[PDB]
Amino acid sequence: GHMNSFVGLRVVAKWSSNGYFYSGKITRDVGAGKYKLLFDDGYECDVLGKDILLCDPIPLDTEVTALSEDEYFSAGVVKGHRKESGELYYSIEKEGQRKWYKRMAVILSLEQGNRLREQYGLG
Amino acid sequence: HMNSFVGLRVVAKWSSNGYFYSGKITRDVGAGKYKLLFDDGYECDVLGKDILLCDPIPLDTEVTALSEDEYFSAGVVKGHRKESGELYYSIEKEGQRKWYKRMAVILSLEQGNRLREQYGLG
Ligand SMILES: CC(C)(C)NCCCNC(=O)c1cccc(C(F)(F)F)c1
Repeated sequence: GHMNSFVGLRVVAKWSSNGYFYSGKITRDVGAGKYKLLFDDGYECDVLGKDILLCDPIPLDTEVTALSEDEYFSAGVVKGHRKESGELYYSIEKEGQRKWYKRMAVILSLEQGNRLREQYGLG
Repeated sequence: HMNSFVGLRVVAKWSSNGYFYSGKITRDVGAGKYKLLFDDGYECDVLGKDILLCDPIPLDTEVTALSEDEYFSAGVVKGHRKESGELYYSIEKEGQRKWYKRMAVILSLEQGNRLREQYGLG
């Protein structure tokens, strides 16, 4: 049947308006460097392969941004990841304190995502 | 006598066929538009009719609760509480209740259309 392809892979992919990379999954390999991306909020749009990071999970010791109520730019460092009942969580350290976050709350600024492009950029 | 909703939390639709997502009004732009900061950091202008001035989402509202690989899971708001300054909703689905963080509780296109009359800023 279907041969494994990039379809169905979980990734973090760049949002053009603000340059941040958000958790999502590739739903279609459209061709010519374009992909259809389903972000974890249910929104789907086209994203270029150069703007997709093949991170599932984001690796240890990565600088990331962790969303929480009324906080949009909280930088932290990945210190672990675990699955709790089919859901990925990240352990994020900030100034010697740790909180566990669901996958979709962990995003990357442009600068944070660029640190991962060489190793993890799709195309 | 004047009301200004800048700084207040809302649930709002930014794309023509989109869901309504948790956010905050950051500016009254004019022409029936407001600048919206969604909880994920995306900021854009939104028509007032697509903004629901709800915080918290009311008891017994039909909602959609996000979780990994769950995009359409409908449920009903049955309670809410703050844990360390963060709102969580108790969501009932098929007679069982689970707690979800605010940003994960969204309204489908139709679920939001249905509150526009009472809570919409149109
Ligand atoms: C930029 C982007 C298209 C992803 N969102 C647009 C603004 C509305 N979405 C949210 O506020 C939201 C809610 C829950 C989860 C997430 C996600 F980060 F996981 F995608 C996002």
